[PDB]
Amino acid sequence: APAWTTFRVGLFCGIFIVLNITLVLAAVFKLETDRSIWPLIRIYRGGFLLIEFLFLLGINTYGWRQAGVNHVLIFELNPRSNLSHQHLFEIAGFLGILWCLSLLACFFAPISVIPTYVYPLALYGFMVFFLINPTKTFYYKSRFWLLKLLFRVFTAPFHKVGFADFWLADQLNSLSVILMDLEYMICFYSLELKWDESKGLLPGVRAIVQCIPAWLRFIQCLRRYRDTKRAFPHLVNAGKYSTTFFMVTFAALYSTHKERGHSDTMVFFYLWIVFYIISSCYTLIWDLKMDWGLFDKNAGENTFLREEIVYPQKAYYYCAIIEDVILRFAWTIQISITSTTLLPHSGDIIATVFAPLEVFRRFVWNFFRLENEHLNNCGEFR
Amino acid sequence: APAWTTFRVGLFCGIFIVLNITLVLAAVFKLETDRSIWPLIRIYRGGFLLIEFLFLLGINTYGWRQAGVNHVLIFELNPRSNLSHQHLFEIAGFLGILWCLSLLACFFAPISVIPTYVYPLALYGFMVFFLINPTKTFYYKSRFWLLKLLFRVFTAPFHKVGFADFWLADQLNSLSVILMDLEYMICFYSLELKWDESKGLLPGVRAIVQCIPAWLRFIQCLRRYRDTKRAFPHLVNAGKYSTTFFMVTFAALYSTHKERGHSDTMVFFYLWIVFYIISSCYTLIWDLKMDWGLFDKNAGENTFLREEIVYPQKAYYYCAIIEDVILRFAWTIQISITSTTLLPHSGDIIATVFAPLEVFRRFVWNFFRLENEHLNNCGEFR
Ligand SMILES: CCCCCCCCCCCCCCCCCC(=O)OC[C@H](COP(=O)([O-])OCC[N+](C)(C)C)OC(=O)CCCCCCCCCCCCCCCCC
Ligand SMILES: CCCCCCCCCCCCCCCCCC(=O)OC[C@H](COP(=O)([O-])OCC[N+](C)(C)C)OC(=O)CCCCCCCCCCCCCCCCC
Ligand SMILES: CCCCCCCCCCCCCCCCCC(=O)OC[C@H](COP(=O)([O-])OCC[N+](C)(C)C)OC(=O)CCCCCCCCCCCCCCCCC
Ligand SMILES: CCCCCCCCCCCCCCCCCC(=O)OC[C@H](COP(=O)([O-])OCC[N+](C)(C)C)OC(=O)CCCCCCCCCCCCCCCCC
Repeated sequence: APAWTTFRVGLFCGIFIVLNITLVLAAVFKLETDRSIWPLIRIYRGGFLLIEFLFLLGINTYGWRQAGVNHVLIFELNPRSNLSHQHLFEIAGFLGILWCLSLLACFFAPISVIPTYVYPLALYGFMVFFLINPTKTFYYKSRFWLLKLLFRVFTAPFHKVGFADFWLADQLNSLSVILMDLEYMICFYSLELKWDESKGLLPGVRAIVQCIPAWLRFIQCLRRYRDTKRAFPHLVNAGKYSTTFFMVTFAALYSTHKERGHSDTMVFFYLWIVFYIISSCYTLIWDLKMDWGLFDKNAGENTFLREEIVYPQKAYYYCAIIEDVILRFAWTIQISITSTTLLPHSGDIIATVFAPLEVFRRFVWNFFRLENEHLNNCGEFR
Repeated sequence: APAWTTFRVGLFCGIFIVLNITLVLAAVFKLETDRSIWPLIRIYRGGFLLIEFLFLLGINTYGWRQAGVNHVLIFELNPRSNLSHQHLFEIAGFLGILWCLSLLACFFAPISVIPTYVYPLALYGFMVFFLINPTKTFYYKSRFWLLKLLFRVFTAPFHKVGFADFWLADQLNSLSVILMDLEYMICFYSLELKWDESKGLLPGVRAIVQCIPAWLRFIQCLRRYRDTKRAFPHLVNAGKYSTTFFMVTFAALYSTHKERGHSDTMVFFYLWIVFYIISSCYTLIWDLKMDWGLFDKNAGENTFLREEIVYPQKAYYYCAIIEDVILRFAWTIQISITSTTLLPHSGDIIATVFAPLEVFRRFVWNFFRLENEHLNNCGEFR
């Protein structure tokens, strides 16, 4: 990597560190001390999740490069113009600097007479303008590749599913909090704030939006089954993704019936609980048996792992396995809380804590999914 | 060159940038109108000048390496473990971070039980301990070399004068504001300081200290004349450095008069003006003709410059000549003002704005001095 790239990575990291310390101090001492904080870190939560995801994805790229996993060939990339982990760190640091500046501007109202609620819009809009910038200036190859991939993923059944499409769609499952926060931002900027006072910091559709990434992966799996006509690897995981639909709709029904105090609430509660188990198991086993390929028959000397191990220490696997089992359930509940009103008290704390943990779980999942895809042609993308 | 070195350089740069911005913002939006901040400025000015000197010296190292000026040969350094400009940037960034943290602690008092007069002491003690660290960590080779060179410089007439000794003595001649500020800090922390309050302040020997680097250079060139038995250029250089003694003693006599009313103020003022012109012209002509080697009639198309030039543009040399004239006169006036009390108003402002300018003048001087050392073997160090 170029020396200036490493310098910019370090510069962005240092600015981000100092701005995080300043942000913590300003929040502790001089935020409002009485008004509220929740509407602020629910708009900024999605941006923070995106920055964290980019940083962890740079870590993933470094791990794949060191371990010998050919993620360039798996993602169908040219081995001469791809992004290193340095560039991912650089993008994450720059976006984190913008996020910290926007949040500090929200904290420090007397900066100007400009309303506070325009600061989030200046951030996310910039994140759009950076992404869809057609001037061929900043990471134009990678940005155009990502835009094409997003178009293919969101128009899911009408395109052949390569590894990149499935990977991005399955990672949108971990980033669904971003979509929920976008919906919340639309609702807040349509019906909540006053648009004339500094009320950015205050003194049904949601359930359907929660299942959008699961819907994309479900229709992708249906398309894969249609193309390949293999019932086992392409319909079992379709049911795995549909368990998310069932859990979300049962949680929504429970919340709606409990809002009116109906007698059917219980007859739904247990149902949701059952699916809360099934989904949590259905996604978990696929993570450990199909995504990662562990618990193989020909384990050999390695215990509970496969015959071939790419990463230097097998211990990295075992904790990861535990981590997955710990966080998969933590993911599942994090959905039901976010898409419904299951916990009118708390809930925001639970989602705000579990969403970074879900991104971390996806980050850990990437290592071994790519390791499996490299060693054995799992997913059958050739 | 190592990637982590560049990362740390960038990290310290970013931290230093954000800390400077927060520092100026605090200075604008903190402090007390009644209480002055001049002792604080005069205490931290030396550290700021040292950090600026290290940054500009890293720039000098980069310029020498790019231009082919073999500074390792003339400095008599080890060609296998010499310091790079990245490491100088690293040291400058780390020391700047510490300097900014101590200045912020003086501004934003973090602990009410810790008085705001140990932070300057803590910063300078940390600098001293970093320099004289006996363990083989944190640039131990370079620090030991610098300590040995400083010992040789401050015991000048007893060691054979190599290039490094003379160069470091000239750097001290440009940095004598650091010695003046250290003397002022010693006097302040012994005579004028209310140790019973947590605030940093309340709402003859100096002239001798002013001539320490000039005396070191004078005895160095006298030693060189004694060793080589050549009147030119060593005795001429000795006279050049003694012009500083004459200027300082006449400024001191002028300041002693005009307050005790001895009616001999005008003659001392005239003598000080004469020796101000003499010292400025002497040093400027030595820089242009002897240090840099310019104005050589054995040149070609290079008007007013030498025959052979290693820096890419000839405009650099003309800009250097203009800035050298201006900053030589500025250095002379500020070295006269700092050593005395001839300006009841301003003076501190003029010294504070001229000391970094003298550091910058020495930074520009290093380029062409080492260009002439590398090309025509000036100084005759062989
Ligand atoms: C004392 C600090 C403790 C950790 C800091 C606390 C933060 C949390 C933990 C962070 C861990 C960071 C590890 C990254 C992986 C290291 C990669 C590496 O060593 O590469 C070698 C690279 C060089 O690799 P290379 O390209 O030479 O590859 C090696 C090739 N061989 C082996 C052939 C020689 O080193 C570097 O140049 C430095 C990499 C950058 C350091 C990572 C920090 C980036 C920060 C980004 C800004 C923040 C974004 C926002 C974050 C939001 C998060 C919520
Ligand atoms: C409406 C919102 C929908 C949801 C969007 C959620 C985020 C989607 C993007 C996240 C994934 C980004 C990286 C995935 C690709 C990783 C694969 C890989 O290793 O390759 C490196 C990838 C691709 O590079 P590459 O190395 O594959 O390129 C190889 C070269 N060619 C093209 C020739 C093959 O790197 C990138 O994608 C970097 C480009 C910038 C990425 C981030 C830019 C800012 C993102 C902001 C999102 C929009 C704003 C959101 C806020 C809400 C707005 C309403
Ligand atoms: C935004 C506008 C820019 C200016 C902002 C204000 C700063 C003032 C001007 C700064 C000029 C910086 C020039 C440095 C030389 C460039 C080196 C180079 O080209 O090599 C690339 C180097 C790598 O060099 P390299 O070894 O690859 O050499 C290049 C030659 N090749 C490629 C053939 C081998 O990349 C870097 O890591 C960048 C250098 C560091 C960045 C410089 C800033 C350091 C600041 C230190 C911290 C603070 C110190 C105190 C502040 C001073 C005041 C008190
Ligand atoms: C009593 C007053 C004293 C005033 C002293 C004023 C400062 C003196 C030091 C400034 C110059 C330092 C660098 C000059 C040499 C550069 C030459 C070169 O290019 O080679 C690289 C040189 C040599 O590196 P090298 O690795 O090539 O070493 C030579 C190789 N061997 C040893 C193997 C032969 O690098 C250095 O000298 C860098 C070492 C660290 C420099 C900074 C350390 C901190 C300084 C703190 C000073 C004290 C604080 C005072 C605070 C105020 C008062 C309280």
